[PDB]
Amino acid sequence: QYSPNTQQGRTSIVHLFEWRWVDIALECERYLAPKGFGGVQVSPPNENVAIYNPFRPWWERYQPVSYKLCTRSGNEDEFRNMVTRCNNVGVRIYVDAVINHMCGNAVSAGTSSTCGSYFNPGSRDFPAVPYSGWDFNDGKCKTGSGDIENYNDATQVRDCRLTGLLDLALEKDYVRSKIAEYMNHLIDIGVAGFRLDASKHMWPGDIKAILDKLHNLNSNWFPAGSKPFIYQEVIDLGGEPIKSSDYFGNGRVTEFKYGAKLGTVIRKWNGEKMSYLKNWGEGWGFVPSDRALVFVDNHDNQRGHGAGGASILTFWDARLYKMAVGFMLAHPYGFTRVMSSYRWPRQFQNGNDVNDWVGPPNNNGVIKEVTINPDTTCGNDWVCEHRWRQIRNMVIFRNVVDGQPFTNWYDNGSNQVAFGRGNRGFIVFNNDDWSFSLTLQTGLPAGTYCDVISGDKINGNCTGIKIYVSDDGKAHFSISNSAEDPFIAIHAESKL
Ligand SMILES: C[C@H]1O[C@H](O[C@H]2[C@H](O)[C@@H](O)[C@@H](OC[C@H]3O[C@@H](O)[C@H](O)[C@@H](O)[C@@H]3O)O[C@@H]2CO)[C@H](O)[C@@H](O)[C@@H]1N[C@H]1C=C(CO)[C@@H](O)[C@H](O)[C@H]1O
Ligand SMILES: *[C@@H]1O[C@H](CO)[C@@H](O)[C@H](O)[C@H]1NC(C)=O
Ligand SMILES: [Ca+2]
Ligand SMILES: [Cl-]
Repeated sequence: QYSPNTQQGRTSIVHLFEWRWVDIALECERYLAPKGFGGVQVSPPNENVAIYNPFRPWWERYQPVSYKLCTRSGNEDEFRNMVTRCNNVGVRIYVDAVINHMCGNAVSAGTSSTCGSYFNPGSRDFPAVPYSGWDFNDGKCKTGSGDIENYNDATQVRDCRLTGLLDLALEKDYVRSKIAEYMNHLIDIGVAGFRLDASKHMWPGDIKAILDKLHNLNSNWFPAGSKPFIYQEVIDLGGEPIKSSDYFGNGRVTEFKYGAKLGTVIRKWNGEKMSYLKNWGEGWGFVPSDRALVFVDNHDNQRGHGAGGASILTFWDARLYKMAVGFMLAHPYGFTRVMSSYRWPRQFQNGNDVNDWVGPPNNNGVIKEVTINPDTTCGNDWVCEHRWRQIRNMVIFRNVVDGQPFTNWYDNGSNQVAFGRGNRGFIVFNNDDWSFSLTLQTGLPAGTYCDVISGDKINGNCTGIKIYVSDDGKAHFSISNSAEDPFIAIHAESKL
């Protein structure tokens, strides 16, 4: 459960948040595969509640109605088409599995679902699965409201409703079997793994029982005995009785402390400085690297919805965001996930975004297609951070330096640091309010290297900054605190 199952040499997955299956299929072939991306995390592919008030919010997708592969992203045929085309190009698909609950208990009964399925929350009836009152934890939860009221009580966190969402009785073999039936349908289709949504709200033992019911990956694309990659979303910033280490026996876990701390350091909040990143990793109290799924921001905290708070960096903070993603992709700790979002009209009031519910770009509720501009950026309000030169080139950087050790660290005791990955790559950062001009040991073989942040290596020439490494591995770096991107990265494959 701990191996990504990506093609050898591809080290990152990208979250194409709210994308349509047809657009992802095209993206696998025209961009992801050629640029070395390992895989894609897709939004929940199962039928969800169609919410009109507010108008089709992104979060309606986390309120399951059935396990039919029928959503605003497409139907089952389009989904299977996407998985097949992506796999044939070496790009894996990871499914966001919402298995802890069904929709909100206060949702009106009827057929306001993305596939017309009938459901009645009030009487606990979901005939399309089917589930009945016997399949929920209503009689097991002990809070007066029936919802989770206190995260200091590890029991109610698991047996009660997360903000009203009907909680499935995951201890019952019947329920475990319906969930496995759903996941095995996907595995046999060709998915390589899953993001287990709201894992903190499920007992580690119940999750394991479900995982034991899973098939090995489809033998038409994966070697015999391959097990699906599992990463569990468990928000553990300390201070709570539930620890992410309790879930190590099932697979990897999301390390939310990662983005939170990187954000405060790069923003230079309360005395924090980049020189402190010298021992970044377990040294900061993070989970073991081989159990970590890291990221700068996720679909939740980029809109102030999960954990991370005000320190989280997003595409809105473009300049600092590229630097944070750059550091993440160059550093050896964990398995990296790149975020890819859409723009929404943020409207802050008393420090809060009242439009944090806004769903993906659409026309009368129909999600807009991802259009590609002549300069390779996206239109129709899709941000496509994974297509930004600075981010795309660092995804390649991680591939090139994969396996290389963290070495040749340098820092000015403030916010100017640098380090290399074996003799395959080197990166320099300047986050101080003054210029950086120094000769450093890179550990790289002599030659002329193209800086992959400012430009590209276009066969024989660099479109941006060029770095010259001498015979002893030394090279001069000059970065003004006024540079568009205050950092430089060079690697074995950007050499001339
Ligand atoms: C939306 C997510 O809500 C829940 O997350 C909790 C988190 O578990 C809890 O610890 C706390 O963390 C914030 C932070 O606040 C500080 O004041 C404390 O000092 C820290 O110790 C504390 O960690 O609050 C958040 C927000 O309620 C769920 O646990 C998490 O699973 C939810 N995210 C996923 C689930 C659903 C439901 O299907 C989706 O809506 C969402 O898109 C998923 O990512
Ligand atoms: C680099 O570009 C110049 C023109 O700007 C050209 O003269 C030269 O041949 C190019 N180098 C290679 C290796 O193609
Ligand atoms: Ca639960
Ligand atoms: Cl996540």
